[PDB]
Amino acid sequence: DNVTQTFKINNVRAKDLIRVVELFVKSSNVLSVDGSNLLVVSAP
Amino acid sequence: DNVTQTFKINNVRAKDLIRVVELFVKSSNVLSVDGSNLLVVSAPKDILDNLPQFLSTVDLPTDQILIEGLIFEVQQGDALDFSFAALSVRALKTNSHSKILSVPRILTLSGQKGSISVGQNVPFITTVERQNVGISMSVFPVAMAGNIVLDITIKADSLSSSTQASDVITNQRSIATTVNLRDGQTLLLGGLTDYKNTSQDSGVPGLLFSSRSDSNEESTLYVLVKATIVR
Amino acid sequence: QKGSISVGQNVPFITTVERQNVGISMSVFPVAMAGNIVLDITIKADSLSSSTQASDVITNQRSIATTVNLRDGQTLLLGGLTDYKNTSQDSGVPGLLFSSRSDSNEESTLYVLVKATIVR
Ligand SMILES: C[C@H](CCC(=O)NCCC[N+](C)(C)CCCS(=O)(=O)[O-])[C@H]1CC[C@H]2[C@@H]3[C@H](O)C[C@@H]4C[C@H](O)CC[C@]4(C)[C@H]3C[C@H](O)[C@]12C
Ligand SMILES: C[C@H](CCC(=O)NCCC[N+](C)(C)CCCS(=O)(=O)[O-])[C@H]1CC[C@H]2[C@@H]3[C@H](O)C[C@@H]4C[C@H](O)CC[C@]4(C)[C@H]3C[C@H](O)[C@]12C
Repeated sequence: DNVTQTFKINNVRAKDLIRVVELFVKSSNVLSVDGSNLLVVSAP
Repeated sequence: DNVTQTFKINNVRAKDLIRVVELFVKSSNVLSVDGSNLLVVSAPKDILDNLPQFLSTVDLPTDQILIEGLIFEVQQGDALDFSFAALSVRALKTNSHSKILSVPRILTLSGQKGSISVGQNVPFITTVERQNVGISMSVFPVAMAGNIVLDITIKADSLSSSTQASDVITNQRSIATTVNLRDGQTLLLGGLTDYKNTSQDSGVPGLLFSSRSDSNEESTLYVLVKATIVR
Repeated sequence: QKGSISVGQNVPFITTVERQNVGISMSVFPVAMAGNIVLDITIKADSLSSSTQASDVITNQRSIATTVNLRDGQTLLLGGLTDYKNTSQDSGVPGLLFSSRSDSNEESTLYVLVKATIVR
């Protein structure tokens, strides 16, 4: 394997897009750094 | 195998970057020495070779936001009691005006909660439970790209002299919402305008009492909010 | 490390009683970085009221609690509240002729500033 990247969320709070992104990566793997609206995801 | 290195965190507290760094190393392995903002991580060397470039995408300079609430209540008002007992003639012409402008302010880092409360702490029977009664504004802003998403509660309360109930009656005024603000914009987070035009008139369709009341209350409350990214 | 300063009065409050500081206090938890300081801060400025309108003692409160980011010798407006009340009243006649008139023009402003300095 899993790489870990950070994604900048621009329009919505990154915290609301955790469950949605938990599905995309499903097969804690998604976290939100609330300060700088970022999603750290670990997945293939 | 595991090497153990220390990494200096420069822009954010090293304690907030523990869960994030726990993922990068996942396959207690990350600890924070809070004094000198350091992260001690234990993981294979390979993993620990790429940690420098992850901490340059997660350890960024956070922005500070200046929320500036604005509460504004104008209350006009009039009246005209007018008896004509038949020859006593009572009258009255009470006017009244009121302008209250309360401007609360609070600076907070993005992604942190901040609150300002100025008023009185009053005990309320429930056994007693104390509770702030005055102007308060709790904020939780998150800056994005600039825009700010802001969860906000503005309460403007006061105590009443009414003894019509078990305990103390409070005069309440509250908004709680989440909005989206630009970097230096004012929004109408809400409001309430009110208008009462009461009118009364007892007459005769030997004494001849013949009163007449009137009233024309008008009130308007606005709650505005201006957020500004400090950087 | 956490540090706090509290100067005021310790007042008992019915809840059974529970004591509680009522005065100026400032609790801090700073972390210096590279210089910058991230500071979790609560400043409370309270006093006792003479009002007996309630079960127990009413306190006059003033508090900020936030987290901010300060440089090595900067002052920030950690917050504040300005207030303005312009009340005006006027009973008249549209044989006695009572004809009162009140007015008022309260204006108030509170500022809370904070200056952190790394000693080394
Ligand atoms: C008398 C003030 C003037 C405010 C002003 O001129 N500008 C805004 C910023 C205020 N500041 C916090 C910077 C100043 C505080 C003084 S301080 O001591 O902080 O320096 C406010 C209070 C009520 C306001 C109106 C109502 O809402 C209705 C309406 C809503 C729209 O949305 C914008 C248009 C409109 C017509 C408003 C215009 C104006 O806005 C008014 C007259
Ligand atoms: C009268 C004092 C003067 C303070 C001063 O001159 N400098 C700051 C440091 C104070 N010290 C702790 C070092 C001295 C204490 C005395 S000691 O006994 O500790 O030595 C303070 C109290 C209210 C202050 C203003 C308001 O906030 C609004 C505004 C905010 C901005 O942000 C900066 C600009 C401005 C216009 C402010 C200027 C100034 O700031 C004022 C007049």
